[PDB]
Amino acid sequence: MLSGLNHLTLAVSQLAPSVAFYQQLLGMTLHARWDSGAYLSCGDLWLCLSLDPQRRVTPPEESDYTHYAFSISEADFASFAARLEAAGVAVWKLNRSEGASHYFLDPDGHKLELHVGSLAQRLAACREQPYKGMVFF
Amino acid sequence: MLSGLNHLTLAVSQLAPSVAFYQQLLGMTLHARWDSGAYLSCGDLWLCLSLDPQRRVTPPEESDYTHYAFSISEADFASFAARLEAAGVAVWKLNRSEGASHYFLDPDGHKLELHVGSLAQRLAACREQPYKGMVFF
Ligand SMILES: CCOC(=O)/C=C/c1ccc(N)cc1
Ligand SMILES: CCOC(=O)/C=C\c1ccc(N)cc1
Ligand SMILES: [Mn+2]
Ligand SMILES: [Mn+2]
Repeated sequence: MLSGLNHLTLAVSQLAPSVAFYQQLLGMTLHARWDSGAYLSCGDLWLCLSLDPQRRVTPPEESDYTHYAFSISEADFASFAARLEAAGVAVWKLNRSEGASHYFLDPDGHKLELHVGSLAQRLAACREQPYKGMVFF
Repeated sequence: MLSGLNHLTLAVSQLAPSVAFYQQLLGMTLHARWDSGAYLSCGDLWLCLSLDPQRRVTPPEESDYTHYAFSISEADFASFAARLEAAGVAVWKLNRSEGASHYFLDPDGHKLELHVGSLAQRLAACREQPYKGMVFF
């Protein structure tokens, strides 16, 4: 069967600024780069940045809610979010509708998130404060 | 410090066909559903389906290369691909890289992939046959 996410590939319009964002600003590990892409890791996540002439820099009001959340500890969350804010990283959402999260944009407008907590923790929180119509299996 | 992918959220135009696709066709575990979304798991992956009226059913020629690859074993790959083909799931690309890959579309045109092989395997192949301009770190 399927066993998890093998990799996340993000199309990017400008390779070097995207590599810098994920490696320098977000702290991910850069393993290789080439004329048309890069490979990074974030823990066990394999991230591929793929140079794509079709990628547009997309304002958050023009894209749907598809987004990518990265795990961070409770101890590190607030100072990492504040650093992104002080660095001028654009945002796309303010209301914490799914727990402790910080919503921010990459250089092309990919919707990213810092989140504290697992799926099990989110299910437990939702039992007390469920989303409208929620059922648990 | 970021420690991995926390969750992947896909915006969906119609919740019931997307739940059918990810749970029934792709075999993911459904943990909860509410009036505007669902939570599933696939191994370590926490997947959220978020009902979003801004999601367009998007032809693959009209989206960029951003895509989401799921892990499967080599032994299971061909029968899972045949299952998707029997269900009429569209393919958006042929495989031309190392490691088996099947490139298929979700009901809203999200670009998905089945892939066999790790980042380490890809890096080993690249060190033997580097892409144009490739540098390692
Ligand atoms: C199309 C370019 O392809 C490459 O692999 C370039 C890599 C690179 C890495 C670090 C630099 N300071 C400059 C260039
Ligand atoms: C596109 C990459 O931009 C940056 O890296 C900019 C600033 C920065 C400053 C302090 C940090 N701890 C990390 C990053
Ligand atoms: Mn999220
Ligand atoms: Mn891929």
